[PDB]
Amino acid sequence: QQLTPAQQAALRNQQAMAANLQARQIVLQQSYPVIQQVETQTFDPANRSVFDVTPANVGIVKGFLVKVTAAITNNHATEAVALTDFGPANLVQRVIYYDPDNQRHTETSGWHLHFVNTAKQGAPFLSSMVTDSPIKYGDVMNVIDAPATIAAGATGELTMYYWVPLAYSETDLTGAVLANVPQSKQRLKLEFANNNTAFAAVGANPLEAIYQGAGAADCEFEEISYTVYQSYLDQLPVGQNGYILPLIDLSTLYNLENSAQAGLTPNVDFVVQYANLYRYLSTIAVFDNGGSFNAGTDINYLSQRTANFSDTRKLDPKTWAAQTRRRIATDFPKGVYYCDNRDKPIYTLQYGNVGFVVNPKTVNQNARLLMGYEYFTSRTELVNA
Amino acid sequence: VQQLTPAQQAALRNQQAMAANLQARQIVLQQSYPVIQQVETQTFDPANRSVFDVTPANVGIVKGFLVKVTAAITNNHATEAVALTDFGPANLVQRVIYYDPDNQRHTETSGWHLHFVNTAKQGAPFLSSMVTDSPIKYGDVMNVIDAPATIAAGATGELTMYYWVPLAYSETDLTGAVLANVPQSKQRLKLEFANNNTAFAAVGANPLEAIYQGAGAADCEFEEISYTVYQSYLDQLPVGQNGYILPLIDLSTLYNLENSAQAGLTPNVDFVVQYANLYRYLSTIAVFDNGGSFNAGTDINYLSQRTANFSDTRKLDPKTWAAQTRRRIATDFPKGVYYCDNRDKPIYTLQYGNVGFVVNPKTVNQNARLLMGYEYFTSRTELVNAGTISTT
Amino acid sequence: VQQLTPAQQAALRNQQAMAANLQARQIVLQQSYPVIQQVETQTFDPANRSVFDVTPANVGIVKGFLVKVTAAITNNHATEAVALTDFGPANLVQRVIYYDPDNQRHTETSGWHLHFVNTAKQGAPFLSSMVTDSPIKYGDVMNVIDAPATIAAGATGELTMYYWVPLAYSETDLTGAVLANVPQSKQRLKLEFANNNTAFAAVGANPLEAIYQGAGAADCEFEEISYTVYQSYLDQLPVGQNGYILPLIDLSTLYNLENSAQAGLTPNVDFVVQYANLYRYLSTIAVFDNGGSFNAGTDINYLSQRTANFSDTRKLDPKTWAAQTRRRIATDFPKGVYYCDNRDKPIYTLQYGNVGFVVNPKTVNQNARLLMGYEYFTSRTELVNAGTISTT
Repeated sequence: QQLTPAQQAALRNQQAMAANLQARQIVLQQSYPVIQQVETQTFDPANRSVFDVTPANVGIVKGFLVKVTAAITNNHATEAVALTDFGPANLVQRVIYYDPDNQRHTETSGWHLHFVNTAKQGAPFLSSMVTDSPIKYGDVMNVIDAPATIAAGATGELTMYYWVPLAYSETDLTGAVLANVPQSKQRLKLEFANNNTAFAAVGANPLEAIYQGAGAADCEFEEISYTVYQSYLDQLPVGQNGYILPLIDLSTLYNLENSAQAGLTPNVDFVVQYANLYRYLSTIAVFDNGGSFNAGTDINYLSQRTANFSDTRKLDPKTWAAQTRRRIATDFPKGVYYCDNRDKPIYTLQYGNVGFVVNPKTVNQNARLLMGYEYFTSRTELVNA
Repeated sequence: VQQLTPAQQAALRNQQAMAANLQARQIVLQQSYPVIQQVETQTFDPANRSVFDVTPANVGIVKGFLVKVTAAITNNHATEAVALTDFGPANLVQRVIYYDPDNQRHTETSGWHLHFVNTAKQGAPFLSSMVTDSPIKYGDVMNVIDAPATIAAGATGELTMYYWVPLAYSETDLTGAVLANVPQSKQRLKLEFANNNTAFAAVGANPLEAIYQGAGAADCEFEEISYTVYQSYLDQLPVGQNGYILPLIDLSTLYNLENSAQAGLTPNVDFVVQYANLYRYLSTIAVFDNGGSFNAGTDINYLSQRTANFSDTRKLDPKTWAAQTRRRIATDFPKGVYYCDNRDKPIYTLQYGNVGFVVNPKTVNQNARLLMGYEYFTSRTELVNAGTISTT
Repeated sequence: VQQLTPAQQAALRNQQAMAANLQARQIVLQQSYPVIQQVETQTFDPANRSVFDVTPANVGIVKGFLVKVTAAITNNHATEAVALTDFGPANLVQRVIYYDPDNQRHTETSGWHLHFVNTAKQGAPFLSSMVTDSPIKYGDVMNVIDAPATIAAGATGELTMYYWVPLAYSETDLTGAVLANVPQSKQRLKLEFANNNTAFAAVGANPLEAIYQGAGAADCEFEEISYTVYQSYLDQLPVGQNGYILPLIDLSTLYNLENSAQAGLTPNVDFVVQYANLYRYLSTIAVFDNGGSFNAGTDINYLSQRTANFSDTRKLDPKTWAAQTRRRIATDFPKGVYYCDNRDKPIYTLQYGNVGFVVNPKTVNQNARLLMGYEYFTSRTELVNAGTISTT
């Protein structure tokens, strides 16, 4: 019945998809998950702030849990400093991962990675929820913690955790990587905060800082420590040809990346086009209004729009926030906007160019949108019809 | 490559058996009707008695019991107050034991362990009221689980606690449920309540089993305690050409909670509590009673689960261990209480001590010990003939 | 008539298999060429890091690793000195763990236990220089294993320590060796070094894991530590009509060292540490850490190894026990360290705890415990699926 090149390829993917899923299911059922420490180091960022960690080459790697602790001292004679909106999420400035073939996966900021960790959890990442329980549950272990203020002459202790994903989730191995069978070494690069990035003076932009206040100039880290734990699957199932492996899962990249866009003007639609071919699962837009971060009051509306000028969700800021409250049970910090496209990823070539839109009500000097994306990127095929 | 693997399934066999079990379970859930019914209420003074044997009704398939406990505590001290211990009202029931119609025991554990499992299964502090910014007045309106933070000298405090004693694993998984329609032989739900000797701890005394601790403890007493047991079961069971359509695997499997105590800890040395064979351990709770002191991980180097030959499958520092727990219950368990979820892949050794729970302590005080709590499945016959806990 | 006997050999069988294995081993030893090669060197400050994962080269049959460790220790105290503990430089490495290309662990033990086994295998203090009356100037010329007896206030001492991490049992017995030519999958040699928190013990503190102890300990610190790992392997493996001629039993057997800790000792009562089944225990080391005090047998009534049916096979007073050790290493191990050689007839229970190591203490201080160290062979598959240590 004269199936076309398109039809045949499609057909030979439907079987590919099924084979992949089955392989994934078998790997998950037969292998056993392991999480083990890879490396720990304690240092003063005044000495060194960039570290290249070398993960162990074993089985299928799903991701890394990075524990970061720090001690900060405010030696100002009289003034305190207070946490910025991102606070300890800025202990790590940037994270970059390269697999055994030296293919780069995620490359983004600590704050963006943290917001995605929260979005994926459905609540502030590793937080302790407050309840009326008389039994003493609560913030017992201070998993993620930082003092609200550090007074002149005081030293505060902070703890922060980041999950650097390779696999999309515990059950979806899309994006996972791969030492079964040796052979191909990296790299998990961690770029930490230092005295220059962590402390912002009054009036300075707090975006990348941990603390801001009149005592900023005299604040110093005493030390930072990190411990990287690698999560992977061991005892990979073997069948007939060798390892039973989800080939599509392992040849797909699940990455986070961020960028900055400028050119905003009052009451005009600022459109950030989605960079085609990627399957965008989520989008985070931070309106850094010249160092000011506002709770929606500087925005008329936000939206996702496709090439016909047709908006799929043009919403006022509070209604946009309402959708996010359904996703993470609370609001992201001032000026941070989130958009979930997990079930139907934004994918140009499926419906023309798409763009993320912000129509600002007020635009200060040096205003810009910091965009954070979560996406899958796959093998691209072209056909002759 | 902790070992035996997925060959445990090849061994049970009766893919036909499982297929049937599961189909029958679904028919029962679809056809029967859920009922929650009061079976007994009683008010008493702990000075006279504190152990009661409740007799459940023998009807349909029993899933579990919801036990409501209320109490009034009077601090008769002249000038000193007392304050809630970390477990507080969770210690209103000291122990629970359930015997089915065939004289087989299921759960036998402490009230606090039962409560922590209730929390683990809910995914949040059991029957708690979450705080939100809602302007609509939702909140702690009904004081479902409640206890005064302190009871001042001369004051009387009112407490309310609830426990769910499970037979069935969940509302949709009847593994562990009990068929009680079939024999006149009685069930036994034994409850041992707190009393004037266990509920109050003097300053400096171990608060593990107490509800309140403080300078006025010696003069605290129960005015009275009351309990109401509600039985949850399925009625109107579906019948077929065989008769009753029943999940035979579900009903021949025991879902139990059990506790134990282990001692012999030494600074910087791995303390290993072996898991027994034949049991499929779904969760493990380890409480580090460091000689009466309960610390937030500062007295521990790391915790882990280890298989003899491979090494550790999750050797983690205390905070990272706590991080995994935060993903399960959205908060931390009380100080010194550590949880481990193995629900998707239950610890199942086939040989005794193949699988151990590890705690390497940083500091060990006098009379230190680990109080273990387990959730497991078992083949009722295997527990009858081939089972211990406890690795010395 | 400790029991099962020489029927253990009838059971393995492959008299054809063993005959072949041994022949293949001899061909490999005869045809291949031994190589010792540096794989990694590193210098660091313990204040920043002390745990390293060394990646061995995947070539031929790996026999073991020679680890050279050098360190400079500065006593910054104003006026107090420190002196070597009994283990001294043997504590420069706190722990070692080796994982083969198949993710299977072999040795997982302490630096001091590894060192004592190195000594037991050599038949004299490992890499030591024996003193003789020779007028020719042989002697401690090269300071192979060396450490200042004391480091005075304000002084800096230089130390050198060597450890042999074995995979193969010996240069002629390849049991336990690892074939690393065959997979791109990496080996892992994990080393945890002493740090400023473990190397120095204050007067009155437990010196077990420390290098120096004394009044100036609080102000001692590492200037730096350096290590160099040398890998010993066989290259140019012989090929036949099959391909590689290899001793399959040797390469499928694990030769491991492991340690454990046991507590619960009471004056004049037999303290028994059970041996696990499946493992063929070649040697046992028991260190009586009597609450931080290490005595030369005066706190012990007797030691023994005991078998169900016969009684003890060697219940001996401490001096007579030490006499047997003098025949093995030509001297005594340090105070409180006891050795037992079972190389010719390895302890092999088939049932867990059939055999135990016994210590009947004369005096027991607070926080007393026995730190056990074992050398054993195992069938790599048996350790994977059926193994624990330790009967409490």
